[PDB]
Amino acid sequence: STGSATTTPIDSLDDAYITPVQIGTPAQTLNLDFDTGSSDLWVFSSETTASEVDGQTIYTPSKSTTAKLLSGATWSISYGDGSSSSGDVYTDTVSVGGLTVTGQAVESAKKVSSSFTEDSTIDGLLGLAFSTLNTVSPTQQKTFFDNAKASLDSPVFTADLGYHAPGTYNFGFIDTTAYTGSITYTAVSTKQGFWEWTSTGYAVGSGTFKSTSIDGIADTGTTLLYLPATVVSAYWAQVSGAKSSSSVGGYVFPCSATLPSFTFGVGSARIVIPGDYIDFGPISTGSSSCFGGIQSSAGIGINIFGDVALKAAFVVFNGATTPTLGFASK
Repeated sequence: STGSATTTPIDSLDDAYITPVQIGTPAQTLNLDFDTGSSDLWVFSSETTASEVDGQTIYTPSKSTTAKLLSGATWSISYGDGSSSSGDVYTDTVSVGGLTVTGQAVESAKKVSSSFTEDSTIDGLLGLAFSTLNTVSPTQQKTFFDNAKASLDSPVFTADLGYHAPGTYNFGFIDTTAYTGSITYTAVSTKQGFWEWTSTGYAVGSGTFKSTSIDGIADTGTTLLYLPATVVSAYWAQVSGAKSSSSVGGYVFPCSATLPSFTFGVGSARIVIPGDYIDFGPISTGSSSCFGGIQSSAGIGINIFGDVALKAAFVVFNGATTPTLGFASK
């Protein structure tokens, strides 16, 4: 089997991407944030505290003939940005882009934090990291990908995120028309439950490539690119007037600037992030101070190849017995 679904930015800054997902019978379609940095499929639901719902589409298990309460199971998750959600669990049929899993754990939110309530465009998350991170207790549950894997033509999914445009998540096949040149594969460590890999270095604009190992995670659920302070300082030093602002919470730059590209290494290959991808616009409406798309990972504890990086590439998440990550230009 295979699946193929279009993923669409939620706003003009590509802050996140939503992908339609069919849950239950008859289908209830919810727009979920596919997140390669977590491992819970959770949804706004008929059980979500009413004051914490503001425009989202909800999953109503009582209207699904295939929903079954997973008795005794609860979940609770906290994300890197400080947001959180929790609730109980149903199993139900879940389909993505024509690919169907029966018996998928669908985690129903009783509570969500303010950032979720305030984002009316995101109806939940679909985690695509390793199932060892799943938060369901007392019986840990498998991700949609883990459950689908045996049925898939090939045990892979791919992320092809757009810059200010729709893109695609494919399951079970590699679309050889979706990228240019060749795909370069690189080793993955699952030791922390993430798609964790080591970049071979970086360049700023037309500068020379610096060979240096940068361990980090491929995380479609994080907006920006978070790298070591040394790397980030080297980048922003090439932008006149750029500075780190503790009041704003990261590097800002004059909106009149032209940003240089940023290149990262994948083995001997190079992925180039155009300067425009690194512009996250005015810090507040009407401001001439703009927020940078490359920020320091210092104090996160991990480097994160978020959407800013991933959208510059066609990315293969290979879930074979020995997992790997592939990157191609596009």
